[PDB]
Amino acid sequence: NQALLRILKETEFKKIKVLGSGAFGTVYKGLWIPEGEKVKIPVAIKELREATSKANKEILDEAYVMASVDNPHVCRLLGICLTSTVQLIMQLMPFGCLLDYVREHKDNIGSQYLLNWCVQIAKGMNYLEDRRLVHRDLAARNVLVKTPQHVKITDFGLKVPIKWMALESILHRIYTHQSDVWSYGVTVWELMTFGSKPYDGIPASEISSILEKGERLPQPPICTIDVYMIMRKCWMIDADSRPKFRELIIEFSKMARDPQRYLVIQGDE
Ligand SMILES: *CCC(=O)Nc1cc(-c2c[nH]c3ncnc(Nc4ccc(OCc5ccccn5)c(Cl)c4)c23)ccc1OCCO
Repeated sequence: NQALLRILKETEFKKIKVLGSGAFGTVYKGLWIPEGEKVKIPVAIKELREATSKANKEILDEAYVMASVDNPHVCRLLGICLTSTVQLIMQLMPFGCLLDYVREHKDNIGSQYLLNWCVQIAKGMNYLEDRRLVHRDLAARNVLVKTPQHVKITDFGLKVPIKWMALESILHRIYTHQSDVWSYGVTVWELMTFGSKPYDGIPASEISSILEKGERLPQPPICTIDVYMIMRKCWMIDADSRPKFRELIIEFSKMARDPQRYLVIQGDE
């Protein structure tokens, strides 16, 4: 369904400010100004670093998939511009990434917000699973905040993220929906610690020995045992014993209906 992806001319979008950068390239805030319309749409523009050598046709095939996602908790690719570089255009998410949001707001985040984010992320991942798409890089840095209670997963379809990876991904490069569930458990841990770094100060090459010994990320103080047990189930060595995203939607939706029962936040009780 080609109509879902706009092939953008260079005149149709303008990079105005920098949103962030790294080894991957640079993201800009700017405007999409479609020719023959009368509107200026706020967008993010991710310009990937120029590659020395896939051909346009293969890139467009993947971009068509990214433009085909239709779920309120998964970012959709709106347009692409292929030149010497690949530029990806999508709606601007004004509050930025969820990791930095929770760090910035760590004294002002309630239990219902936290649990709602867990529901929304599980819904987006369950959608990707229904589409037979494996994310491979779920993390709080790859959830974007459209408004404080509407978040969306980004950076699927595109430094190995060892500290978010299932053991079978580290050891055998196996990536499945169930290794995404492992990353989901780490992502929830990031939210419940208000953005702490997992395994802080531990070299990436030491993580597999931690997991092999049965050690895991610690129980966040605000988490009751019921919430931590979900997170621990996501880190089982047996991938098929981990929760499914459809079960995680159900369990976190139940907790979000009684948030004070399940998280004990600063000032509660
Ligand atoms: C947690 C740190 C961080 O990520 N900081 C950055 C935030 C943003 C950013 C801020 N507002 C945004 N709105 C919209 N998009 C982005 N970023 C963004 C991420 C991915 C992609 O393309 C990939 C993709 C598109 C569609 C579907 C699936 N994948 C785009 Cl186009 C835009 C926003 C930007 C950069 C940040 O820093 C990066 C380095 O830390």
